[PDB]
Amino acid sequence: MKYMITSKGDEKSDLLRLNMIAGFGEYDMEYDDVEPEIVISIGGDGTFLSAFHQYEERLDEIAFIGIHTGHLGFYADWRPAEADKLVKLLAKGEYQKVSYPLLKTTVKYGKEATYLALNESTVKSSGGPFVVDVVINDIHFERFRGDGLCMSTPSGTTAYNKSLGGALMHPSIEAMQLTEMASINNRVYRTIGSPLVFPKHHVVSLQPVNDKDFQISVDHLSILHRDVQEIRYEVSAKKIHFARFRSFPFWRRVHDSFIED
Amino acid sequence: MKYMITSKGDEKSDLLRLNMIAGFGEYDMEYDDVEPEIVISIGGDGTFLSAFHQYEERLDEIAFIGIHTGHLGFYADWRPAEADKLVKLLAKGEYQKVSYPLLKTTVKYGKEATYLALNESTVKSSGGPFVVDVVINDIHFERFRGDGLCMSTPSGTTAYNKSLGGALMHPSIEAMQLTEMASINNRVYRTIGSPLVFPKHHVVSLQPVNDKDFQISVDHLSILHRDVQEIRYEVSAKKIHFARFRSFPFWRRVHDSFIED
Amino acid sequence: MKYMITSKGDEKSDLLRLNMIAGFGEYDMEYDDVEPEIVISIGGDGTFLSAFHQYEERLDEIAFIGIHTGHLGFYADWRPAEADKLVKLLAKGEYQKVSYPLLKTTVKYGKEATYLALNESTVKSSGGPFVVDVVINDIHFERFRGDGLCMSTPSGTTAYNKSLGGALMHPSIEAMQLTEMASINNRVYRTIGSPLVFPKHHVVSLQPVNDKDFQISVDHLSILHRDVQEIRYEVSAKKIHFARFRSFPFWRRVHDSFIED
Amino acid sequence: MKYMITSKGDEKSDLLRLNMIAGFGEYDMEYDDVEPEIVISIGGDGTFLSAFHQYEERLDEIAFIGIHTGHLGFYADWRPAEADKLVKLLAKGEYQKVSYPLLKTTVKYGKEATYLALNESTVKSSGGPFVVDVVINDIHFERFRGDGLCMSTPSGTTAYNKSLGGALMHPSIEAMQLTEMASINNRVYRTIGSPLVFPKHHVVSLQPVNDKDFQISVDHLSILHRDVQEIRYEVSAKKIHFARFRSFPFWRRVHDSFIED
Ligand SMILES: Nc1ncnc2c1nc(Br)n2CCCCBr
Ligand SMILES: Nc1ncnc2c1nc(Br)n2CCCCBr
Ligand SMILES: Nc1ncnc2c1nc(Br)n2CCCCBr
Ligand SMILES: Nc1ncnc2c1nc(Br)n2CCCCBr
Repeated sequence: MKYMITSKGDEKSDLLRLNMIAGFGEYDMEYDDVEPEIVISIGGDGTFLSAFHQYEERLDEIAFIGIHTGHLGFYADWRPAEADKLVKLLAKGEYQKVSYPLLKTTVKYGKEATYLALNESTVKSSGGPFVVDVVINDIHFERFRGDGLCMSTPSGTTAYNKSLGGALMHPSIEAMQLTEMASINNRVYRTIGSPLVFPKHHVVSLQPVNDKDFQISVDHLSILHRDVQEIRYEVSAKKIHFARFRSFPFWRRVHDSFIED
Repeated sequence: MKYMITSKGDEKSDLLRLNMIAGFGEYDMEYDDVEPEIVISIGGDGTFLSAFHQYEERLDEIAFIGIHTGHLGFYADWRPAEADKLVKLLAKGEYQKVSYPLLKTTVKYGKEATYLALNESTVKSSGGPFVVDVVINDIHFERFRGDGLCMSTPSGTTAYNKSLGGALMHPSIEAMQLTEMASINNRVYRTIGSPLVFPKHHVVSLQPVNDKDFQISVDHLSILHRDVQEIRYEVSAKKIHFARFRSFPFWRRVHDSFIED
Repeated sequence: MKYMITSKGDEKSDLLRLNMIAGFGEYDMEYDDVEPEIVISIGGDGTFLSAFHQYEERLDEIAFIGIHTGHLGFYADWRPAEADKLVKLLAKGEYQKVSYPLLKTTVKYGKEATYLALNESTVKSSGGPFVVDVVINDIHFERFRGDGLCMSTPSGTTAYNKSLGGALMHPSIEAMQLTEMASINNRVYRTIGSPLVFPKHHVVSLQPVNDKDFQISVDHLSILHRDVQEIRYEVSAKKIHFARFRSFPFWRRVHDSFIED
Repeated sequence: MKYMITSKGDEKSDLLRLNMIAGFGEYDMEYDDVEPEIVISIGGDGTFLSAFHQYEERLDEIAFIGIHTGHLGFYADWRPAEADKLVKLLAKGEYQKVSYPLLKTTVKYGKEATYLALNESTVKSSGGPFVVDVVINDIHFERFRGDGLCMSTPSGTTAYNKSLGGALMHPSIEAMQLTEMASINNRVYRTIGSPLVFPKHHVVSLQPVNDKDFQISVDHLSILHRDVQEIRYEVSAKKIHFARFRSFPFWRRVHDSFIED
């Protein structure tokens, strides 16, 4: 089986990578970073995001797995002391897989650009104010005036979505959640305020009102897009597959990351 | 087909009820409040809650429908001017049905009591403080100290769940959402703070820490339960069936109820 | 100088009290609980609240001081190991005093009752819903429909006021803060939502709309008042005087109580 | 008495300006934009901010007044129909003045820059993450990791400060309020979360942790500052003086702007 390993780049993560490579060398496993089948991230959830985004074209062929060299992450949720136990059961195979839904983000121009997000996708204003019309299934819902909006995946609800008052939902719920950023609500302007959770096949469209330029963000990426006609949010048809070798529940992961561990 | 009609009790709702009854009299429809098949609520969502709770034993045999004599409700979402058009297509039949998930609430004693909620179920403290341990799938999640907790259905997220900062989710998502009420978070006490959305078959259990008495609430009902051993929350296996005769989306209903109409 | 000591009642707080009494016995200090001049609370902020409320008629004659036998409190903010150092400088005198503003709460009937609050005063509903009209300086401000309201002192902003999203203000600011409890905001009902901070001489009046019965709360007290005509909130003309023997800033106290210590 | 008038620039605001100028021409009033004594803003609160900032060197010599050609503003709080009545009582004089506190913002480099804010001052991150240490009266309070912070004046609490969950305080309270922007709070990172209200002479200092570049904002201004050593917040010694010719309470202004009018 083909495999590759991504490291954060510091001292402990590079040394743990060369130890797993030497450990994989004692099995029929080829190190291939072009067309792998198991992608291992050593470092943190940020190191996991980069590993996901550089192989997002082969998502239905990869089983991801995360190793945190620092504090517990939600994707890098396996301690470095479990690496030598990890390489064996990965080499034998016969493991199980769990899948998390993804978020498709479409941007139209006066061309079209499609992105895939594991955590969330963000839209801010480029300098001046931020005003957009929110369309839900071709039905105008609200005129949002604030700092920006955030559409997050279920697994991304623990990330920047949480800091915006959003709710935490289990990654088995194939849905997406929209949150607001310092919305202006007065006697003339009105926003819903509450976060919105949309099921599959529900299309949330953002449409400009004046400025056609927005700082559009996808996970770690953040690019200023010019002359935007509409931004289209919906649950992606593609999923990310995790290699399941143990029982680490999602509410378990939330407990250790925010309550204490 | 058997039918019955519930009225709020005021002047306009009782007169609209006797007009539909006389309208149903021109078809093969029997007024039966014991074992109906179509239950019509005239008044508001509160009038709808009472109609749902007095027929919750026959939920898989009833198709509900709501008529609001006041402002737009989320279950009573049909104007009184559409009553004479409503009685016809209900009498002919051949309509469609939509189903919303429900919330089962189990209470154990040192006996057992099971309830069904359309909006939300609430747990408060009886006089003194409120302290409970939160268990998610037999895993202790947090020690909550505050005013209380609220577990709401998807359709109930627009109700009291919204006032507690909770998120609004589409009623097609078979799930439940837990929110907090003025939780105490200091350097020693710690709550998650964010709302939690649980999928089906996920059991959220509340367990006492000192006082075994709590003001347990289910929709409009609110009863003080004594010597409670645990409170068990989970998505109910039963659904509520609505008679669908027109296209009134859920995000449509949210727009007219909180943005403007 | 006359003095008295209040204890929480457990083992360590009663033993620390008898040690200070024996320590005070080596000076010209009389133990007098009728007309004291120094009131010492051993236990926590709750033990401090009881000591304040049983001597609220002599507030301009008492210098309070708090000793926490448990975690750091905001009024009981002196460790038990500093008791033997505390009794000396209190016996000699020549210390300094700091004063915190208080909250006067007036309730009218169809009689009148006036209370004094150190933390906050709370108004809830007795069974049914909670609807009141909010009057600010004889000007109607809003029709509040929710669970209740909370008017807190500056020193009380770290208490239940904090759990309701309210702001923390330094106790030198002679003011009061109003917060909301799960307010209903739709297309017809509208509340301000944000907390409100009122200066001195500003009178906030609550007026019923249907039910004239409310669960009125003052610090630990919580009494159901019948046939209430209006509730009147304003900054009290009386202050609580603390015995200052060391430098423990307020933002210091907030840091150790919510960040870490 | 010397005077000048600022207009938003559109059709109705320029025509109302030339009518007041012709109205002032019937009195002993000289139009002087260099060293005025009465500054009139025609348009909105944004038009008022520009008028305040271009005369902030002569704040103790100017009495400001605002005329809103659109919806009710908090500084432009006088309808255009009251202009001809406004010019007379301003020409006669013998009016009264009210003063609102201001916010001094100091920025040090490895030089120094001092700004004055009428609404709020904002600190964001330049590209990457935002991490600062919060110092209150030379005491480290917290390590803030989020989108940014906002320190607002009392009159500015109704502006961007309100959108961040902050409290609304009366402009007679000489203080300042700090709010957070999507703070990250986990098991290792910890922020206070609640807004903080600081009295006069209280110095809140922000200190970098990695990036020394921040998008610093003062009212409408927003400038990227390089190699910042610390940002210093405190209540300014200077006040802004309003020309009081009528009774328009602050809670009055809040009611008409957020409840309804
Ligand atoms: N879903 C997430 N939950 C919690 N923390 C997250 C998440 N995504 C990212 Br990126 N982080 C921070 C990465 C840690 C530094 Br390598
Ligand atoms: N899910 C709900 N969304 C909105 N309003 C609601 C809901 N449930 C109830 Br009860 N109300 C108030 C009933 C109106 C007075 Br008849
Ligand atoms: N202002 C307050 N800040 C923080 N905690 C408080 C406050 N008032 C009270 Br009561 N508590 C709890 C008392 C501890 C158990 Br003896
Ligand atoms: N303190 C403030 N309260 C409310 N609205 C405000 C405030 N400051 C400004 Br700028 N705006 C918007 C200006 C309107 C467009 Br000319």
